[PDB]
Amino acid sequence: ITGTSTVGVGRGVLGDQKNINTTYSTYYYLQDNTRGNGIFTYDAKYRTTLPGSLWADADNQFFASYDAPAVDAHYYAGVTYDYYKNVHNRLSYDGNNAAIRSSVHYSQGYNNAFWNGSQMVYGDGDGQTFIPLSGGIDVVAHELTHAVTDYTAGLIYQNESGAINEAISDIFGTLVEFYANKNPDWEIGEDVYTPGISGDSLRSMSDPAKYGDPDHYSKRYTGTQDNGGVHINSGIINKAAYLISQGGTHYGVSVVGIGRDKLGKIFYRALTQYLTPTSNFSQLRAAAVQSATDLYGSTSQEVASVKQAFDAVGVK
Ligand SMILES: CC[C@H](C)[C@H](N)C(=O)N[C@@H](CCCC[NH3+])C(=O)O
Ligand SMILES: [Ca+2]
Ligand SMILES: [Ca+2]
Ligand SMILES: [Ca+2]
Ligand SMILES: [Zn+2]
Repeated sequence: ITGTSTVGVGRGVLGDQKNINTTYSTYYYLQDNTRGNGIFTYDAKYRTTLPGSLWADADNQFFASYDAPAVDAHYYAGVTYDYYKNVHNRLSYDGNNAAIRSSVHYSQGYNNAFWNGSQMVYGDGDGQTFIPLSGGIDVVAHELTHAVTDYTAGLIYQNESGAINEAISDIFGTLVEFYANKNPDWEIGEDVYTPGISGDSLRSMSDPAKYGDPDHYSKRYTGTQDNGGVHINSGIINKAAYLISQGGTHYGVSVVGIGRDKLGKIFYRALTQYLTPTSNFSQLRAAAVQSATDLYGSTSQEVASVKQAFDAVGVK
């Protein structure tokens, strides 16, 4: 909508107060004009018609329970835009400041979130498995990173390329969580998963097997469930990424960690310069080796650690 840029205040899903960029024209809308061609947040009103209505508020105060998922979807999309711009010199998901659109209150009791090819979509959860899923910065950044991947490598959402697609969303969703720096971790979705259970998450990058996901190529899923295991086999790549950043010894293979910034540069380069729609795990290793060689040199520690990490998870 056409109007003047404003600053509202509200509370997110976990009860934290934050300022949000709005636009005033009769109502205050969740329209952030400060980032690219805008960040726009919509109310799906418990239905599945998308996007729904651009979020309108009478007084620019967003403290209602019903407001919270919108506050977080809007705010965390801004954090994720800032990460890509500040850390990787990428302007929105398409690299040309595309508008970032999110809908909250999707369906009833919907225990998931997704990128639909055009926008982000967040369920409210059923209050047992999940609370509103935009409450997790790693969840928001994971979904927006699907848009980045779709515009760049274009990894097909099935089998190994799909598992890479999912791992890249977990890797950057985690790196965005560290960028914002509010008790960040290497776990996925801990802030919105199982409110009645302390300390768990949907997936773990540090130990995928904690939640039954494979942490070695020899344990890869080869059936048809989950588009050939895209959320399962991601654990093999998430473990490799965790080892490149943090180091460790896994199945007797030692990896020297090179830290999160270098992990992010190597994988952002692989995603944007080397991976293709059909890349498999072996081709990801080659892409990450070539990216680290470009950035640091063929005989660098960073290249050595990339090879060490893929060797540790059984990817040749
Ligand atoms: C990043 C977390 C987000 C929920 C994402 N869409 C996801 O990983 N979803 C998978 C896990 C199950 C979600 C709850 N039913 C999925 O299999 O869709
Ligand atoms: Ca209000
Ligand atoms: Ca996390
Ligand atoms: Ca929990
Ligand atoms: Zn995903």
